[PDB]
Amino acid sequence: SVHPDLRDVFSKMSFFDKIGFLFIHAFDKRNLWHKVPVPIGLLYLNTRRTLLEKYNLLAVGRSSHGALFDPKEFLYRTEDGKYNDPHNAEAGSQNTFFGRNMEPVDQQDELMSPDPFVVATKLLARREYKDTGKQFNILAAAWIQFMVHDWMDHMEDTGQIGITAPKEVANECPLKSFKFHPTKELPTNSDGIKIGHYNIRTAWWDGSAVYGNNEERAEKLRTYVDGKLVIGDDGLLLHKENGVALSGDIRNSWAGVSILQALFVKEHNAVCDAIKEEHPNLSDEELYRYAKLVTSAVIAKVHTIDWTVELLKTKTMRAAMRANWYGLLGKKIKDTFGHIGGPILGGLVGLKKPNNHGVPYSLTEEFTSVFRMHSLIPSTLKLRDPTGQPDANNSPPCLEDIDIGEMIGLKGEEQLSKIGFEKQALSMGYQACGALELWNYPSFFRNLIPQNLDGTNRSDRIDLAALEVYRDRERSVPRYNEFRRRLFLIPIKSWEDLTSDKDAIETIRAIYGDDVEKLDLLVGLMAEKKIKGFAISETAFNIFILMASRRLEADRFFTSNFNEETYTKKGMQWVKTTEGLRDVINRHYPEITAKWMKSSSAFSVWDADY
Ligand code: HEM
Ligand SMILES: CCCCCCCCO[C@@H]1O[C@H](CO)[C@@H](O)[C@H](O)[C@H]1O
Ligand SMILES: CCCCCCCCO[C@@H]1O[C@H](CO)[C@@H](O)[C@H](O)[C@H]1O
Ligand SMILES: CCCCCCCCCCCCCCCC(=O)O
Ligand SMILES: CCCCCCCCCCCCCCCC(=O)O
Ligand SMILES: [Ca+2]
Ligand SMILES: [Cl-]
Ligand SMILES: [Cl-]
Repeated sequence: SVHPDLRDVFSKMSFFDKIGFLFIHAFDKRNLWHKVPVPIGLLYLNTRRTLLEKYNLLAVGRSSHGALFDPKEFLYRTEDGKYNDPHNAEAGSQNTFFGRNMEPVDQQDELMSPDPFVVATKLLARREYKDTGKQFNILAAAWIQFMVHDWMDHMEDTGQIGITAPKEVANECPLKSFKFHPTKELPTNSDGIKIGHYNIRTAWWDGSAVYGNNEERAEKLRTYVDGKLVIGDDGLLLHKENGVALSGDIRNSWAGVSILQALFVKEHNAVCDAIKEEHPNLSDEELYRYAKLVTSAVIAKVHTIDWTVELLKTKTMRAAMRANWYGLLGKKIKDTFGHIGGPILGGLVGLKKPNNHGVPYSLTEEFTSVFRMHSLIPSTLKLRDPTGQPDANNSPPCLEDIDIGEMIGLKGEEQLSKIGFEKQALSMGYQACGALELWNYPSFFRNLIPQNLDGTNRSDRIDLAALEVYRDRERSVPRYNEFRRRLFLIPIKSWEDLTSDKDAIETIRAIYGDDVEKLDLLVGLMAEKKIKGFAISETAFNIFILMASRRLEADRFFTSNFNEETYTKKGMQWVKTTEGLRDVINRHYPEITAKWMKSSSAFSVWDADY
C-alpha cells in the first residue's frame, strides 16, 4: 500500500501519474532503486522525473505577457541572460524571482528555533576531519562553487539584523554575535505565492562566472580584439587596484575558484583563435559571441558527464547523466546522426525545441538550499611540487601545508599570486575534498569576512554555518521531513531512520528533542545515510533530478539552437570533442597532465587507479 503521508496526493493523481507513483514507491518502500541493474534504475529515474516536473515546479510572479521578440534576432547569449525564451524575454535573466519546487512554509515565528549558533556549534563544526577518499578532489569542490557563481545569489535588503550566541555555547563560538542583511522580500503581485526573492545572477547556464551577469560587468573583462578576455601573463586573473579579481562573478570566492576562472578564460581565448582561423573576417563581437556559446556549452558538458559522474559514482548514474547529454542511443550515434527520438533516446541536448513544462525557467529557492555544501572545503591544502622527484607513492613531493583560511577572499588572491597556477591546480588535484556529513564544517567559515556586490570586504564577519540555517528558515523553505514529503519521499518517523551514527542521534535529540518536524533541512541533508558511491544525500539528489535536467531542456542554446549555424562548425566540433575537465587542463597545461594526472577524470584524486 501507499505510505500514509502520501495517500492524499496519491488519491488526487491522474490515472497515469498514479501508475508512475506506484512504480517508484514500490522501490522506495524497500530502498531498492539504486540496487537494481541500470535499465530498471533509469526507468525509475525517468518516472520520478516526470512526476517532479508535474508537481514540483511553481511560478513566482506573474507568468503571462512576456516582452515581445523574435528568437531569430537573438542567436547568442546576452550579457544579462535576457531573450532566451521567446514567450518570456526576462526568464533566466539577472534580477528575476527565484521559483519554488514546493509551497513555502512560513517560519517567521521560529527563525531562531533551535538557536542557529547551537546548531552550528554542536552539529556542524568540524571535529575529526572526514574526506571522500579518492572519489572527489579539491578541484571538484572548487568546480561546484564556480557553478554556484554562474547560477545564483539572493538580493539583500539594505538594513541589517543580528544574531547573538546564547550563553550555553558562546564559549565555543569564534564569533559571539554577528550582523548581516535580511534577504530582500518583493511582492509578486500574483494570485499564487505572494512574496518572492530575486536572483542577482543569471539563472541560465551561460558561463556568467567568467563573462559577467550584465553588460556593465562584461565590458570590463574584454580586450575588444579577436573576441578575447583579459588574463595575466602568469595565466592567473588580473586584479584591480583594490585587490578584486577581474572575472565574471568574483564574490565570496577563494583561490580554487579563481584558477578555474583563469582556466576557462584561456579556454574562451583558444576557441576565439580556432574560430577566427576558420572564419578570418569575423569581428571582435561575433567571435566573442561564438566563443561564449562554445565555452558555456563546454562548462555544462564537463559538469554533466564528468563532474556529476564522479559525484554520484555508480553505474546507473553514469548511464543517466550520459543519457541527459548524448541520449540513450549514445555518443557515436549522437555525434554522427544528430538528435534522434525524444529526450530519452536523443538526450536533452539538441532537442528541436526547448521545454519548460509549462512554468517559466528559473532556479529555485530549494535548489539554493540543497546546494549548501560548504563542508566540501578541507581545513588545509597540501602544496606539491610540479617538477619534484616522484615520491614513495609516485606522487609529486609535498612542500608545505597551508591553512585554507589563508586562501580565501582578497587575501587568497594575494597568496595565489605567489603560488601560481600549476602548483595550485596540482595540489588541489592530489587532495581529497571534505565529505558532506555532520561535524565537518571548516572553522574558518565560523569567522568569515563576507563581501559586498563589488567584491570588497565587509566589516561584519559572519558565522556562515549559523547564517545558512537562518537563511533556509527566513526564505520559508520547508524543514527536512516536510521537504522529503513534498518530493514524494518517505519521511523519517524517528532519528534512527535518518542515520545509524549513535553520536549524531544523541546530539540531534539534545537539540531538537523528539520532534522530527523541527529538524533543519541542512542538518538532515548532512546527516542522511548515503547511497553507496553518492557524495550527496538522496533528498538533495531529488531536487537535482528535476533541476539539472531543466538547466539543459529549458535553454534554447542547448536545444533548438544547439547547432552549427549558431555555434559555427568549428565551435560545435570543439564542444563535441571535449569530454571532461582533463581535456581542458590538458589543452592549456599538458606537462602537469602528462606527468601527474593518472586518473581518467581530473575530478578524482589524481592518483586514483581508474
Ligand atoms: C571557501 C569557499 C567559500 C566561501 C568563502 C563561501 C562563502 C559564502 C558566503 C559568504 C555566502 C553568503 C551567505 C549569506 O549572506 O547568505 C555563501 C552562500 C552560498 N554558498 Fe558559499 N562559500 C564557499 C564555498 C562554497 C561551495 C564549495 C559551495 C557548494 C556548492 C557553496 C555554495 C553556496 C550556496 C548554494 C550559497 C547560497 C547562495 C544564495 O543564498 O543565493 N559555497 N557562500
Ligand atoms: C518493470 C516494468 C514496469 C513498467 C513501468 C511503467 C511505470 C512507469 O510509469 C510511467 O512512467 C512514464 C515515464 O517513465 C510516465 O510518462 C508515465 O506517466 C508513467 O505512467
Ligand atoms: C515500459 C518500458 C518502456 C517505457 C519507457 C518510456 C517512458 C518514456 O516516458 C516519456 O518520458 C519523457 C521524457 O523523459 C517524458 O516527458 C514523457 O512524459 C513520457 O512520455
Ligand atoms: C529487453 C529489455 C531491455 C530494456 C529496453 C530499453 C529500451 C527502452 C528505450 C526506449 C525509450 C522510449 C523513448 C521514448 C521517446 C524519447 O524520449 O526518446
Ligand atoms: C534515461 C532516462 C533517465 C534520466 C534521468 C535523469 C537524472 C538526472 C540526475 C541529475 C543529478 C545531478 C546532480 C548534480 C547536481 C546538479 O547538476 O544539479
Ligand atoms: Ca548564469
Ligand atoms: Cl554515450
Ligand atoms: Cl557534445
